[PDB]
Amino acid sequence: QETVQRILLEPYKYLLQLPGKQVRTKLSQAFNHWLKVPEDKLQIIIEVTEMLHNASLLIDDIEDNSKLRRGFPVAHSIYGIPSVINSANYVYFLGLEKVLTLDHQDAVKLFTRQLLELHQGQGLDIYWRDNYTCPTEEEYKAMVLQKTGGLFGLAVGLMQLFSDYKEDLKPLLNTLGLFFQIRYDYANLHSKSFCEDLTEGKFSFPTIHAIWSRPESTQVQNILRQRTENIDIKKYCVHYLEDVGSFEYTRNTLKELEAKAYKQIDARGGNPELVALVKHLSKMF
Amino acid sequence: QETVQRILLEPYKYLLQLPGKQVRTKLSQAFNHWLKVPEDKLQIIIEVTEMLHNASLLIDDIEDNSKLRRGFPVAHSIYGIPSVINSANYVYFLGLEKVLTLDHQDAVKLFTRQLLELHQGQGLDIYWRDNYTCPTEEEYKAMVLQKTGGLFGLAVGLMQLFSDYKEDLKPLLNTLGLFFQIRYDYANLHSSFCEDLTEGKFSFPTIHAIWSRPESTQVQNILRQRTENIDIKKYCVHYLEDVGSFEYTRNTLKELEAKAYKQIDARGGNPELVALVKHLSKMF
Amino acid sequence: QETVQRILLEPYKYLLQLPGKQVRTKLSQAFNHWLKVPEDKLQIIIEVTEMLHNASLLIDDIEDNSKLRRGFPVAHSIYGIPSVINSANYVYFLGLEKVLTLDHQDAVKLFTRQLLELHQGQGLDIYWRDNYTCPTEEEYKAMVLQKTGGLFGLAVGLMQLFSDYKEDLKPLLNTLGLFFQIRYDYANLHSSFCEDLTEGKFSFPTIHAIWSRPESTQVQNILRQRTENIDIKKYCVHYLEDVGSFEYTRNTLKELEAKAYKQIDARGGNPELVALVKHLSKMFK
Amino acid sequence: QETVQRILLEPYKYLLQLPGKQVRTKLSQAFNHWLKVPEDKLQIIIEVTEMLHNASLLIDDIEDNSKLRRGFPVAHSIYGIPSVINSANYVYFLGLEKVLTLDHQDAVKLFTRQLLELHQGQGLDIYWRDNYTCPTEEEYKAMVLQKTGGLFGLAVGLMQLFSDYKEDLKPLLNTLGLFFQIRYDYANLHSKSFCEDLTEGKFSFPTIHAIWSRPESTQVQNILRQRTENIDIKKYCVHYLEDVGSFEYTRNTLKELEAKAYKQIDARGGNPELVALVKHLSKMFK
Amino acid sequence: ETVQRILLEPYKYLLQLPGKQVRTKLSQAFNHWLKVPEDKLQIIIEVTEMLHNASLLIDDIEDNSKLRRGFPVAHSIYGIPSVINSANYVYFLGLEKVLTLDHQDAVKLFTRQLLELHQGQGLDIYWRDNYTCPTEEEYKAMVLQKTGGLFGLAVGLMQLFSDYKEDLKPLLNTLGLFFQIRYDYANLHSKSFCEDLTEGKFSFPTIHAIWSRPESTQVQNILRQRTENIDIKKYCVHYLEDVGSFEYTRNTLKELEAKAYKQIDARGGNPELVALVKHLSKMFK
Amino acid sequence: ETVQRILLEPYKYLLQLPGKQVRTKLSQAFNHWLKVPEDKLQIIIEVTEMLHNASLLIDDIEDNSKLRRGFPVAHSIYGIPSVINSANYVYFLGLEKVLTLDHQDAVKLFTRQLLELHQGQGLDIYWRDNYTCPTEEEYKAMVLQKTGGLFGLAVGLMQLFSDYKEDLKPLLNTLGLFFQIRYDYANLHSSFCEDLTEGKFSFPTIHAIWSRPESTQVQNILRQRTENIDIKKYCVHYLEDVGSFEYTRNTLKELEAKAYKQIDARGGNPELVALVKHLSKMFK
Repeated sequence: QETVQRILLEPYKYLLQLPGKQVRTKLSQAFNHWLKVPEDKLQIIIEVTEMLHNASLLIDDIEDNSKLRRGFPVAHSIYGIPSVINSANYVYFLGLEKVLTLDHQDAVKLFTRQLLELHQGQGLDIYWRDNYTCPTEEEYKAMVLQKTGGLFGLAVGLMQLFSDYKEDLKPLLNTLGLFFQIRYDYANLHSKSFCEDLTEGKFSFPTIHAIWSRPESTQVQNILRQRTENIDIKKYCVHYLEDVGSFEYTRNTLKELEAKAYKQIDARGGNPELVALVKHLSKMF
Repeated sequence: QETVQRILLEPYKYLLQLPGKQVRTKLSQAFNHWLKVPEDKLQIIIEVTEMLHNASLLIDDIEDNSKLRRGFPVAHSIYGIPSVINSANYVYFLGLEKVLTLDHQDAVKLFTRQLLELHQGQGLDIYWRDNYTCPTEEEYKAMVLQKTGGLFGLAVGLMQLFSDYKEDLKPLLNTLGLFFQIRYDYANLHSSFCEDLTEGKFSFPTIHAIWSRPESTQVQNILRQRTENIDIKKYCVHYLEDVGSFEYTRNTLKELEAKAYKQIDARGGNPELVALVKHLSKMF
Repeated sequence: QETVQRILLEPYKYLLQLPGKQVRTKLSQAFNHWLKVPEDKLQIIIEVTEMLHNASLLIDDIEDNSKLRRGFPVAHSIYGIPSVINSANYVYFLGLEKVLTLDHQDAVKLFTRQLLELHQGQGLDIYWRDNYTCPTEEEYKAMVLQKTGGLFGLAVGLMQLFSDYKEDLKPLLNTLGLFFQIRYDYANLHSSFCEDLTEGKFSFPTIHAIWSRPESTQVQNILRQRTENIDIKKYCVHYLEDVGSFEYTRNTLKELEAKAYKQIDARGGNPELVALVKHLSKMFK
Repeated sequence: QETVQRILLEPYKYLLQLPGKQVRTKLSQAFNHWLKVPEDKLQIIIEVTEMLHNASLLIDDIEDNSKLRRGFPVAHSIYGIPSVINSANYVYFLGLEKVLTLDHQDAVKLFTRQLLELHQGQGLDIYWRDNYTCPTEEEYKAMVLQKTGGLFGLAVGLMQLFSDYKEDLKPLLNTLGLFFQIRYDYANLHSKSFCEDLTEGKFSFPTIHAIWSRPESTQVQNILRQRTENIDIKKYCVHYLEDVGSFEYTRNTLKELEAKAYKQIDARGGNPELVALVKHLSKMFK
Repeated sequence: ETVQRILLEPYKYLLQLPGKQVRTKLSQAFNHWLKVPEDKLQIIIEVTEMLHNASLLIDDIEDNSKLRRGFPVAHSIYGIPSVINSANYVYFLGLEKVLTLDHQDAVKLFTRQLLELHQGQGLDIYWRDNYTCPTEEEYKAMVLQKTGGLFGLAVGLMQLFSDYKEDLKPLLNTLGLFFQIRYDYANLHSKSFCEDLTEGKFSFPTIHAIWSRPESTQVQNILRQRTENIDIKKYCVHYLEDVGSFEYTRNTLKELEAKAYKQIDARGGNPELVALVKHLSKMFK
Repeated sequence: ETVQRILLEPYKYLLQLPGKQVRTKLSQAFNHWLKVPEDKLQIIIEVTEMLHNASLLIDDIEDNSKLRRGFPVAHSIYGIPSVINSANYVYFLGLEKVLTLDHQDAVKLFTRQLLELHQGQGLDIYWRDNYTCPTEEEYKAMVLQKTGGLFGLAVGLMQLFSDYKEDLKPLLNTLGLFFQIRYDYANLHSSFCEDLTEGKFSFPTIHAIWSRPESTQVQNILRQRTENIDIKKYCVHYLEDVGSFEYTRNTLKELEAKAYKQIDARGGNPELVALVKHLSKMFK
């Protein structure tokens, strides 16, 4: 009856009907100050990144084994892993269907490069966590550029095809990608819904700092390894991170990162919409 | 990229390193009697189907909640579900990268149409099983054309882009697509025992029994248990034999094999392909 | 030593000792305002409804697979299923022994029809739940008249055999039977916690959400799990509320409460019975 | 439609489609040699005793916790416990509806007296097994008469209401009730579905003899307590009963009961159809 | 190079936690009579600190404590295998150090006292795990082994190097009792609160209450639950107060303080030592 | 003195179970050279039985074992707090006995060895619980501590009372390795594969981890601590394909040969060689 399209996407629409997710759209419209894409073409870019992003979120909640998203049951907690995995993979390819409409020969070439960049990120993020091998500050920064720069580059990259603007923004995109992950990492451990990263066992920016700062100690890995829901251990864990100064080390990097963005944002000629956003996200750093 | 790639594909390489499962290539390789694609470009096409097909198995073992493949632990049984999903997702896009080498404008268009058909099939297959809604013979045949015909069509379609053979083979592909599924469906319940009865899947024979005896709910209630108990599996098969679903499945397969030869003959005759059907048909 | 009677009824006497709300007895004693039964025959009849009722509770706590009843461990959690099933089945026939004392030619004929009606109720309730086929609002209401109407109809029916009151009470009985089940359905999902979602049964609030939102399958997927998980359980209650199933239940109850008063007036009025309806209804207002 | 009856009766119909011995029917037709009931009422009684009997098996499979009946999966292994428990309780009352027929005042009274008798039987059998207290031979014989004599009494009891035959059959029924149960006890331990009574943990006639014959020993109770599915343990259990002579004791008891049956059958005037049936069952211990 | 650090990482964790060095304050005050050389005394104090701290690691598994001094328990972070082994290593590290004394009898004494120490803790565990409460005399008697063990070892070893020949065994016992009975009172008289009731151990107040009401079974029923539930614990203190166990403990604490002063006088007087008791004695009143 | 009953209950439980006291057989066998006085030898033999069995109570808690010598573990019956304390008690009961030797060096020697032993069990635990695998070199070196602790202690004490003055430490170390690696091989080859569920690093698993570095399959199966037979069955198959079982055997034969050569240099000991010949029949 062709309603099959409806049935398959209930898990996908479930995540959309959930609150939040404001940032993805703001960057695409804020970067448009330079790129200035046509309203017709721009709508395509926004719609596709919205799809890909949410689709990746369905997968990431299984990979992280998250129990709650935006305060609601994870999609697969209601529909089950088979239905969620398939629905997300379907959304992926629905995106490629839309990208082909861009009508640009290079849309497919760029779409492939960025998705592979993204999956190598989530691939490393999983390899380190699931093989209990801690990454250095150096590697972590590098895979984050893949993981979160993947969806950024796709949106700004696609826009670049239709713009007469030829100067390169890859440096600003990188700095923003890091600013986002490290901010989300910092907020995750600082302010139910308490230290969600400690239960998932992931290596966040502060936990990575504590692990190398105290080589003689083996406490942070033994707590991360437990994937504990126990608050008292988490409470102690946050205390330790404060004692070793891991929160102080992150802020100074964020403040350091924040500077590069303004310096880089000014050098491209300025975008008032974008500066307002950085000042905003940074108030909690 | 700098060996980052090795780590990511360990689960994928595990499934290849496992014995068997070489048929997908044999059918595509036999069709080259008609299509006659270039050897260089064809290696690209054959390589992609191996990648996509094997990658698709990594996912199907998570969906079917299968334990063990070809007598070995399921991929995620060793590496864990997060690691397996990403490697399989990674291989897909690695495939698309490979297709782009074809340099043919329409290769990407075809890759999309077929991959979407493949997911709707697997989607229906999952929806029915996990929402406990049994499909009719019409839908089941129809989803098999999507589910298993999807990756077939991808390979034959890509070959057809480079082939002078202009006559249409799509009717044979569907007829063949069904022949696989109904045979594997029959062999699974008729001969590590009754893997379909434990997974709770709707196979061709169980679908017949459910509709032949409307007053009964025995097969619906046994599939629902996802039972490993042998007595139920042993009884379940006995019931299917008494209700005549095995005769109906057999008669369908024998009918299907016939249509294939007739369709093969209108294409001018193909010795390599006919031998394979004769081979697969020995199961009944 | 003829002490065998003790052993046989030990699971039954256990459940009887637990405190309860004698809702059935109260309704029966209130209908005597019209029926005006002799005290002796009424004493026999009331004793029979108590036995039959409790016997069915022992059986239903196995079927609805309850963890506890009236806040205490379930009967079979202590004595084991074989002993309880036999104890309950035994009490049934002890009832038939008691009914024969009534001496009325039709007493047995009525007792058979009512038990045959009752089992079709508990039977359909199980058929739907265990074959995962949801009933329509119409189908549900009809089985409720059988399931809970069974002991009501039996108690008032036996009373009428000895009464000069000839006017018809079946409509009031139906209106009340629905009032009780649908109230219990609402109270369970609206106030350890939410036992109906874990047993997987279809109650009136869940049934409304299933037909009101046909595109969705969240309520069937949450019911299917038979989850003791609170986060999913809490989410489900929220979903039922947003879709308005709780409002629809309330408005349905109010329709019945009205019909009950109107029907009571047509039968000449009953202060004890109206007081009881006014009372139970204070909980959904 | 009113076809709900089908849906509610699916587990009951599953048990009927299975092969059996029809022995419940075979005696009823044989006892009719004296009673000579009209075909109309006899067909009703035959319908009722079949229902009650089969319904009780669905329940007996749950209480005994059996995992196989006549070689097929038990009723509740396929349909689930709730669906079977309700279906079984239903057939009971469907029976009472049917018994209401015959237009006899005493038919219901007899139906109750007997059904109450049967439940007191199954109750003792459960109390002993679940409280691990083995009954004495005298006690065991007594509850078996309730357990299986309960439903015998119902079929032959109802027939007598409509028969001019006034002579007494309770002594013959008792002797026959014992012969059946003690025969099933012997056959079960003497032949998948191997030695099913040992895993269910039941007290059989042979197992009860060994328990009292060797008081110092605690072996038969330790095997019953495990409820083992292990064949090797059961094979040993069979051996012990043989060394202690429980199987010999059962045979001599069966041989005596068979004899009492012939003498009692003759005292009622002789029954050619019935003796053929008894002579047949006796080949299993001779 | 040397794996000694890895093996003792749990032990170093426990040292870093805040605790009153009660053992060192008393042991160092007794030197007023013994007049031990600074060289030998430094070693003696070092061993007793080691043994005590290791003993706390083991007692945290045996007592099954949740946390200590407000921090996660030692094995709560490193796991039982790592902690138990790390602790036993510290034991033998003590034996190595005792051998440094160069005095022949140190090892004989170190064995006698360590064996006495384990015989105490053996009884303490057995009574608690068999749900059998000991008599007050039995409790006092094992306390002298369990906690008297390290006093005697610290004072005993010092005496090998002291010319003071008079007997200090009576005073040492008086203090050993004074401490344990003080900790017992403080635990129930008052952030982790009444940890002793959840661990289920027999303290001096509960031992009084259990025998004072022989007909009573209330304190045993709370001890068996090993509950973290606060309402039970708050009630439990209330019962002990009505039965007068807190008055009894105080009167005993007040009496021992007296016995200490009288006994300290016979040893000629020690200002540092008496000052300490006056201080610790402030806990009642 | 009745407390001694309560305190020694888990110790006595473990002592009562039948096992071939292999440690004791050597201690009695090395006496062919040492020729200790009968009175002093009885004490030394007595001390090793306590220390050995006492430590077994503790290792059953650390290795999270479920069975020891085929019976329930001590703490399964008496509870871990009660068992841990009883074991700690036996140690000091051991220390008490050594003093009866009346020899000045007994305690110095007893301390050195117990410290060596705990560094072993400590390293063994650090690796398993912090998920870092040791090299063959590291593994060999710590094993000499773990099992070499009591050998060195028993033979060391005898030599204090013995006229044999020449050096046996090289032979002792060679024997220490041979035992552990034998028990390691036997554990994964012939109540099934207890070493895989405990997650410990044994000699064969250690070889597979370094021989195939690009692979991470054995580390992921050890991490799971799975009781699953299918995963364990596969793991033995994998260890076999990489030849870790061949490398272990060749190592054992390498050790067996060194053992005979070292005994020959000491002048010969018939009791000892028969013992190695017997234990070595295990890989042939």
